[PDB]
Amino acid sequence: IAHPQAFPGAIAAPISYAYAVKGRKPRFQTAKGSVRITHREYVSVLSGTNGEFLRNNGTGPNNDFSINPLNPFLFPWLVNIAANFDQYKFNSLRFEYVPLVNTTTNGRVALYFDKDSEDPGPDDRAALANYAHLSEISPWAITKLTVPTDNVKRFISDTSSGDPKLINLGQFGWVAYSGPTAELGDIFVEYTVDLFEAQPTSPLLESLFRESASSVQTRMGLPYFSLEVASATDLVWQARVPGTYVVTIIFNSTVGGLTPSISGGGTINSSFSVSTAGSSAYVANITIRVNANLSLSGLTGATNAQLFAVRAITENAVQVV
Amino acid sequence: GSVRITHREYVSVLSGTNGEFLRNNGTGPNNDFSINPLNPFLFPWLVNIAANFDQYKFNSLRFEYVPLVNTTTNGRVALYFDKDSEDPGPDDRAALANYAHLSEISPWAITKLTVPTDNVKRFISDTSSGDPKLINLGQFGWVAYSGPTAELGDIFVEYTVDLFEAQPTSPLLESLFRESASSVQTRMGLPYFSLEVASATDLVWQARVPGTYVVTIIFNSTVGGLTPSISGGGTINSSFSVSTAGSSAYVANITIRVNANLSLSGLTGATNAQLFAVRAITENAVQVV
Amino acid sequence: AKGSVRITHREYVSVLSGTNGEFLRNNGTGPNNDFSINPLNPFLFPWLVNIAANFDQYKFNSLRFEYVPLVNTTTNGRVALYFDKDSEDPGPDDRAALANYAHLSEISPWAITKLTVPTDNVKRFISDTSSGDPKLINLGQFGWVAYSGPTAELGDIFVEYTVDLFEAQPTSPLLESLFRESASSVQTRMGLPYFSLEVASATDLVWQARVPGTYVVTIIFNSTVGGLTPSISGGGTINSSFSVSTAGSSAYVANITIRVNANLSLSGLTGATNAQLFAVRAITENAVQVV
Amino acid sequence: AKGSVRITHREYVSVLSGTNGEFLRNNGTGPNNDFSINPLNPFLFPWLVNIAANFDQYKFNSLRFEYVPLVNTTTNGRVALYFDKDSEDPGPDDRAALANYAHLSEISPWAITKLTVPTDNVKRFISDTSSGDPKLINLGQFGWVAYSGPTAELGDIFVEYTVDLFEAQPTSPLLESLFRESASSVQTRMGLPYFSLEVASATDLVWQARVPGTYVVTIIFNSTVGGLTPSISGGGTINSSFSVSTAGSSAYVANITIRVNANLSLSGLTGATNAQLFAVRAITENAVQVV
Amino acid sequence: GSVRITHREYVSVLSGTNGEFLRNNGTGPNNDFSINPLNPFLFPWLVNIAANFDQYKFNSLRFEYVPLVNTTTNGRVALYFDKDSEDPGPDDRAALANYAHLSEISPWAITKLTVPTDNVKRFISDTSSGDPKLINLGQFGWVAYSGPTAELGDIFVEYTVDLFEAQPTSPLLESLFRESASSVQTRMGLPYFSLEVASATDLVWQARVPGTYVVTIIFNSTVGGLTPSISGGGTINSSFSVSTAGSSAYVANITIRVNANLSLSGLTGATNAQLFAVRAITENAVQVV
Amino acid sequence: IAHPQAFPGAIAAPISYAYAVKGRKPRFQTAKGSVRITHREYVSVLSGTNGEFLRNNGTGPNNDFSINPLNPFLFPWLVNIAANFDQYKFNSLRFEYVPLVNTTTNGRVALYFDKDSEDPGPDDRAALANYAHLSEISPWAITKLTVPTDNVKRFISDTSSGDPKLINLGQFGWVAYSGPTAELGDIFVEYTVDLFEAQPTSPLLESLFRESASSVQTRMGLPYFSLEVASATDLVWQARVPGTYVVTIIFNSTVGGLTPSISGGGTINSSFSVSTAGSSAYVANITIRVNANLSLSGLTGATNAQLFAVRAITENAVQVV
Ligand SMILES: [Ca+2]
Ligand SMILES: [Ca+2]
Ligand SMILES: [Ca+2]
Ligand SMILES: [Ca+2]
Ligand SMILES: [Ca+2]
Ligand SMILES: [Ca+2]
Ligand SMILES: [Zn+2]
Repeated sequence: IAHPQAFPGAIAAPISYAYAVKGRKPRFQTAKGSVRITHREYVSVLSGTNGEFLRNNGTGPNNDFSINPLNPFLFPWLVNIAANFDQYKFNSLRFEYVPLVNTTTNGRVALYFDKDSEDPGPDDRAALANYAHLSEISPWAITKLTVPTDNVKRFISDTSSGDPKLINLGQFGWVAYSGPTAELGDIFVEYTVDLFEAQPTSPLLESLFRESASSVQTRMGLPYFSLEVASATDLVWQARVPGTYVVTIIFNSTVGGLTPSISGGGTINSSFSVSTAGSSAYVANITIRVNANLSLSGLTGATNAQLFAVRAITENAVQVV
Repeated sequence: GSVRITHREYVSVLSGTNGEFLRNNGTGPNNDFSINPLNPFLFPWLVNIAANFDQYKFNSLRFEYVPLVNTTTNGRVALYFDKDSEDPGPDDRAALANYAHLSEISPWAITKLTVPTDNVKRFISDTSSGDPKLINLGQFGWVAYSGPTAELGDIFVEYTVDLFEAQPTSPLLESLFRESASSVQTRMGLPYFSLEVASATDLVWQARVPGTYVVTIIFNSTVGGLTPSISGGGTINSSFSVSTAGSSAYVANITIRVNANLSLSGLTGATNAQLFAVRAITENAVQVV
Repeated sequence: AKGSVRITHREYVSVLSGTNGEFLRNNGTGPNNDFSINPLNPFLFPWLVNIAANFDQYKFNSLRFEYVPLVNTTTNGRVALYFDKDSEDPGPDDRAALANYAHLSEISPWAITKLTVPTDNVKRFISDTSSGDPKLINLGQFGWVAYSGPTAELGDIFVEYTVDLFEAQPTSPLLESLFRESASSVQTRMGLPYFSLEVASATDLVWQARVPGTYVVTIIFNSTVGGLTPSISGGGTINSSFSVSTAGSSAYVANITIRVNANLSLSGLTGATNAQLFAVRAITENAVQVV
Repeated sequence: AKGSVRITHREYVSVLSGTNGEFLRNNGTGPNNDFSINPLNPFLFPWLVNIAANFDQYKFNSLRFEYVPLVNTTTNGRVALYFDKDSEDPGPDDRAALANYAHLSEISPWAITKLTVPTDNVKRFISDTSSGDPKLINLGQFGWVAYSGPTAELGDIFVEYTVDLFEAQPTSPLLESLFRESASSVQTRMGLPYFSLEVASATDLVWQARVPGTYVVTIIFNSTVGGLTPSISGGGTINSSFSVSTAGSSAYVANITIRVNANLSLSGLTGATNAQLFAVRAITENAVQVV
Repeated sequence: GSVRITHREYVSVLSGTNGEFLRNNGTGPNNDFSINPLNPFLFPWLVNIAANFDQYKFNSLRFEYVPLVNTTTNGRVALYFDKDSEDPGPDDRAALANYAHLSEISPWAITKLTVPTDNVKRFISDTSSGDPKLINLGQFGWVAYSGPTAELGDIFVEYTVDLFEAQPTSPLLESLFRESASSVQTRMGLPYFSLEVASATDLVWQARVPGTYVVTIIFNSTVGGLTPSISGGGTINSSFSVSTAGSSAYVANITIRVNANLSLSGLTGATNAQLFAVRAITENAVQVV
Repeated sequence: IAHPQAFPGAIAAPISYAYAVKGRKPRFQTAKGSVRITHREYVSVLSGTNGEFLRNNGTGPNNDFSINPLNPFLFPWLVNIAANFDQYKFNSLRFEYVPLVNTTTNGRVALYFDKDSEDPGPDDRAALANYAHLSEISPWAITKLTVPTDNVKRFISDTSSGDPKLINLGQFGWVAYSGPTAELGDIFVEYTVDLFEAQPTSPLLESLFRESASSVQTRMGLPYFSLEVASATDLVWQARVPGTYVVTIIFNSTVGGLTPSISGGGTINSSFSVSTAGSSAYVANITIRVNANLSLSGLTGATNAQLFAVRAITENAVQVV
């Protein structure tokens, strides 16, 4: 109470803001035709690096900042339920940013939304302003971006099922420019979805395959991992969704073996490999963070690689060698 | 909220050749003729505004034909519209008639084609991007048969659109690049020019969209040298070149009015080439030489 | 009316910056000409310009500039936004002048403030802010000052507005053609004033960037061999580059992401005379790919 | 509307058949592509197709599939009709999957049941069910299963509906052109998918019939003499036949009454490469009469 | 108070030349075509009345094209209007279409262009005087492309104006003078004629505004002598000359119908020249000789 | 809202105060006999230097901290109006200090007023306390000093028109001791004046003249500039009122030329000089700040100097050389 040597109308700067977030139970109810879920999930931490215009942290705006739900990155918990249904319609959708940082911090954090599910980046701070659905604040403050929800059922689907403009509501994205190099705030999402048409459960595994020589890569299932380097010397996959996985990787080298590592944040808990001839196989129980890499290095004449990833817990350990 | 534009602009010159059922001037029912505000072929003017938005909805849409040709001209021009953006197009003059939305007249007379507007927002997008059935209101086309072989008339589009949801401006230039050697070519921005031939000997680009441009062509040659020429309805107004071994650069202010090619042909041992094109005017003249 | 389109939007003006122990009006830019409210002015309205290039007349219904801090809470000093109805009057030189402006707003750099300029009821022409009498074509002048603070980027200035545009016309050029000579001094410019010409020697060519953003530049000139010396004497990033230089003829194309008010320099020139700049606005994936 | 025609009708889908001690979804056909509800799909809508070939868009107002037993009252087992909104999702593999479908109907083979699929309010395109994104063009997917029964024809499945069609266009081809090579592997198809190509060897040519009915087929290919070996490896009747075969060039035309999902086989081939099928639908009095 | 005139009068003949996108007959979008009552180019009749007033406001404004040419003529004529009095004009036929106010037809047919009148009084003034954006409603223009090379049609202006505030009559003659040597030339009054060449050898003036005039040309020669000739659509009806050393005088009653020049050509060693022009009729014939 | 681990009665220190100042339109109205103006103008920035007892910034308390109005330093805008009148009477008069600085700053800023228009300085912090009209605060705070207004018309006049005690209401002044070396706050003045007796407009130029040998210097007009050094080698004038001027300087040296510069904050925009014999003349278009110097150096045997200063804008540039 009571602030020194001040006239009213003054605005007084504190040194830091604490906002307190508590756990939130989900609400289900059936609107006669639809099941309706309200819940709050954790999107991602929002970081910036110094002297960079850092868009979506590292990453950049791709196809798993697409709203559909069914999207492990945006809706970790909801994915499981949504797999049991054929189509969805968002009622309310809000992204909320809770500062991680004190008010001497400085810089800008901004949240944006665009209806073009596969809208490219805002290229710089000036472009970033042109969005219709934008929130720009100091990193030490709190804010929230409300996404306009339309009134049309679209299919619940992984981003590898025809035109993303048909299945996804839009795209979420953030930017941090100026400012320090740090983790600036939490990004939560509050939502209310209606799910329609119960069906037999969609699979929640990932199947990412490349050839070599044809140069195309094909993905089915959820985008847990992404393929970043082709090569015949190296194979690197990148974690898009933090968590523990049991990944199975099979490929065609010409003899030699492989050298696995986790560049970035992550640990390998249980390796097993068998590599020879023109066939190699590596199955592992990894825990990994967003934008970390699982690299298979020291390869020699490697074409044709396929990855199978499923969510597990650390204790689903590989036991042979 | 939304903005609403009402305007009339230039589509293309409608030509026919003798003894030939000739659709879309010989291009065939391409991707060029899909109705979408980011498509500079039908909307050279609108595209500047559409670049700033995400969605569109047409409220009114007409195409118009105004004769360049005189009253003793034989023949037929027809304007049509199919709701299916990737409709094949008609083969004979009898199939041409089955369209719901058609206008046939003598080539020396005016006619309008009124296309049915629906009530669904679709995405403003480059026509070779999303599912054409999802993003385009449909395709527009024309046919000219029973002689002669001339540039028959001008075609205008007249519309009223609502544009929704502002976004950062989609690029209003073209960046078309090819190697040579990998046979792949990537286009960025509006499809003003296409790349037609890429040999070590010659380099030609076809102008799809009529108007005045500033172009920057840069390529990897060896010894190089080059010779600019506009094949057809075109004109170089201001020219600049610099050509040595390894790399050469051409900068020009040109005006194209039909599918005219511009050719860089004196080339010896060339590979990578890139085109930059942007809608300009004649007083944006190159002046260095 | 129904040749009348009406736009409501919020876009990016500029970054408000200060230098330590200086007044610094408009980031030190100076010539209060590219701060005239016409729109059309790609400095104030970088998003509206693509639309207004297609029209002859404009009327603002509401117009408001907004300052959002980039700087932290312990920062000292003061930023100020002002507006004069006379787009031709010179800026404020001292703080005493700044305070007499009828439409002024000042707050400490870590806080948010805004300025609402008053709109009248007259249609004016969308034109160059150099294409005739300022008082006939511009609603007025905008500007900012930052004093007694540190030397840094203090905040972003946005503009929010609702305009009516009238009378569709063929598009004004959305690119820049900037020509110079040598042998003369004449410096004719055509199109938007994205870049300006600081000096054209025979040793060096310097273009200063009046408008933040990503571009694709084509610069062409007459020297006597040499050339290759490109650099950004400000905050920017030559994201893609192509050069070719021989005798009395050389050419440079590049995909720079210039910003605030940076700089473009061609250093190793030797015996240069004629020169010309071609600027268009692009993203980065419009990247040059030949070398 | 008045480019809008509205049709109400009941036509023949297919015969529902089972094999003893098997699951047997869609008679064992497999590729859940020719069971997409577009209409246009000559499997589901063999009567509507002649109309819908003249239009660009469709909207279903009511749609219902009906099972009428062909089998007697002591027959054991169970038939099941299902519908998924996602025309692209794979079929049910086990009975457990079958049961989770929201729109499902199961009854013993000697009884009558029916399934009412729910119609929405959106216009979609009449197209190939291979001419682009399934979810954009198809209302959904239909399918059936017959388990724990005998191995026989259990019943007829009819579809009853009321559609609006919109936008008259020039007619989509009501015939089939199916080409193959040798020397290659490319197998381009054009028109309705009446027949499919199982194998093109050099010894044998086998076309499987996806659509029950009476046809007039023209098959043409390149061998090195031989040819004459026509047969129906299913339920059907070559009602009329004409053959001619010499060197690298032979040709077969015939008025088959193929059905359920029968087969067409050219056996005695020798050194065959290119081949092409031409299918049109006809009666039987369209009988070939030259030999 | 105010007066209100409704009238129709002659603007200019609209011509095209073959294989050429030809605007405003070749003059280019000049100062001539600014819409203002004191501008004898668009308002040869109104100008007599406007001379007596200070301000004007158009209530109605249309331009009209009536074909001089027959039905087998190919081509295009377009009438346009831009609100910006100093609009550059269109470069190609595609930019031409972007105007809000345009009319394109076959050259053998009638067409009208209705220009939007606003509600602001502006000053009646000579068009090269005040800021063109302040004093002119806008510019009118025309283009003719796709052949042939003829005088295609007549152009009329039809309007209704309110004129405000009477003033002493602005001069209804021209006084164009040049020296020679100083390169400066001063015009006074209506811009009927322009001075095109001023050498010691020859002296030509171009008639901008169609009609019949009486002209008085006087110049400083040395020994002099002179030869009158009208280059193009023109005619001398009545001629008088007196030419000695030091100074000579020409008085003529002429009729001009397009941009025709009249040439005084036999000159030897000439400098200062002045032209006096006034709208007359044929029976105002010169009779002394 | 809500402060951590606190009992009521606590006083909580923020880290900085933002006060927001907006533009203020002037109000005119006639009290039957007088015109009455209410407005807010910018006096000066208030700075202190470290380890100094800094009184009136550099300067020191002279005759242009005198209240009269008619005083360019105290009333930039009002001067123009006041020139059209013969006498004035202040109704309300308040000086307001708005902090420029955060609350870790420390030191003291003080505002004082004294009726003796030509009261000398407070000599030290102890003397500064003895004023009756004083406000002492921390530099990070806001405050205002209300000047007692009497009820007597006095003449509107520049400080060079007889006894300053007759024409000026009093003297304003400030002090900053202890504390850092920085610009601490803005000083605004809010006022309501009555102006009486319309007359033909008083001149608003400056005429400052010195001789040499007589040693006296005489000023007419406004105190924009002041003469600081006599000399025969140098002439330095000092800006008392920030702004752009067209200054004309004429003097008697013995041949030689002159070397102009602006020591302190300021730039010269357009010079012209002609210097010879026993006469020299320099006219310039300068922009200058408070307490900067316009020096004419490299002089040689210089007696007798006169300055003419008028306010201009930068574009009134001298065009000859
Ligand atoms: Ca977008
Ligand atoms: Ca079609
Ligand atoms: Ca002013
Ligand atoms: Ca499914
Ligand atoms: Ca214009
Ligand atoms: Ca005292
Ligand atoms: Zn508090």
